[PDB]
Amino acid sequence: PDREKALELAMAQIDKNFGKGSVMRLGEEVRQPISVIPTGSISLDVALGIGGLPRGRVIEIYGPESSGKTTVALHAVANAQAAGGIAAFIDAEHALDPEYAKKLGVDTDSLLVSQPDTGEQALEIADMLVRSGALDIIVIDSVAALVPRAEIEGHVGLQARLMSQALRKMTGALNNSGTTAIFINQLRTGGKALKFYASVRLDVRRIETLKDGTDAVGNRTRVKVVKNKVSPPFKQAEFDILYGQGISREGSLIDMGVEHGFIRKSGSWFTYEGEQLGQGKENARKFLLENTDVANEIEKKIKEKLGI
Ligand SMILES: Nc1ncnc2c1ncn2[C@H]1C[C@H](O)[C@@H](COP(=O)(O)OP(=O)(O)OP(=O)(O)O)O1
Repeated sequence: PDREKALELAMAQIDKNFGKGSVMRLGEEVRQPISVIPTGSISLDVALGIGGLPRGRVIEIYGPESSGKTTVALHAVANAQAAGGIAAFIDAEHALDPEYAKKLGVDTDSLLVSQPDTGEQALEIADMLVRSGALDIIVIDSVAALVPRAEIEGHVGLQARLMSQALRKMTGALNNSGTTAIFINQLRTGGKALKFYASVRLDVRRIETLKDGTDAVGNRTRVKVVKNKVSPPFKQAEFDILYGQGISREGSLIDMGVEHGFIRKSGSWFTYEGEQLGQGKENARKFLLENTDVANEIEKKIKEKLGI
């Protein structure tokens, strides 16, 4: 009996008994499902190992206030609509700002918003909305907002039960309807289930503010995919979020362009194929915000260096 020859046997046996990736080898680069929703963050896309948030799965995005979570989600919503999709936003926080949303790429006019009254209602109308197999993506702002019917009237019970049940009924559905479900989870609750239901769990934290000059613009966010059942987990990804513009695609190409030698630094003087872009990230960002085919080439070049 041979070791490696006997590991892959059982290993492939466990998958056939529980799932596609119930046992992964962190090293694996394996990729054969595609159908992903770009998050608008290149580093994060590769970080997920499949280019984007899978489709037909529940996804958790947790983190503290002002971390970027909602932005990633809104970003997901855009790329989703852009390629002819329908997005439903079950709001229970009442924090959404259409101005900022549209400025990210979302089609607000055609965005379905619902402001459930009870937490049970939200999960009902959210499931109901999914079962119609028409939605591409659906985001539920605030797991913590989904408060049980009571407590809004006369320790005494549980909410994590409300979540459980809802997920159990809903998991099946969105799975064979190809509708991705983003659950915003702002905190540092009843998610004692979503942790096992989710096939992908994102951990967003605001690494540090972006100097820029006098005052600041946006922040630098770090996302650690602690759970990923489609690809190998524990991957990380950083990216900039300008305040008022959202995630910076441009800023992605650099942080990413240098980690792969496509762009070079001649002493805080970024350059590509001979010609230079500027002196200092913020400056080389602008350079790319003007010439787009130059970026379209670098962007094109990195999607070729890795899974596509
Ligand atoms: N209304 C807005 N106007 C301008 N900039 C905004 C606005 N809302 C958010 N931003 C920018 C700056 C914020 O630091 C950044 C992150 O936004 P947000 O999507 O609010 O992150 P988040 O999901 O961690 O926060 P929250 O837990 O409140 O949902 O987006």
